[PDB]
Amino acid sequence: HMSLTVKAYLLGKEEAAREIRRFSFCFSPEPEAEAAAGPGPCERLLSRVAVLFPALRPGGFQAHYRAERGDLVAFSSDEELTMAMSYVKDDIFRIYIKEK
Repeated sequence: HMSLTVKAYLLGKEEAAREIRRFSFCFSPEPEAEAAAGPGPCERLLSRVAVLFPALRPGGFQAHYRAERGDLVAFSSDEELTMAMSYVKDDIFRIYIKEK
């Protein structure tokens, strides 16, 4: 039932913030149980970022998240999401959006 706002940062050519948008997410593991054919959180988030950041391709982009070291790690799997949230202690998940 809990909620979690995910902040996305658009990066152009000079890695400069192009557009900023956020969306309310559910603390749940996945939206569906039958429809879900493997993924869940990743496919869900990547879905919003697309409709939220129409400036680039719909599915032609990779979301990079900062790690314990700070470096960027292009994630694209639910297993990677569950870990990304492990870093942030608050209810805000920040990520770096980049169009392929």
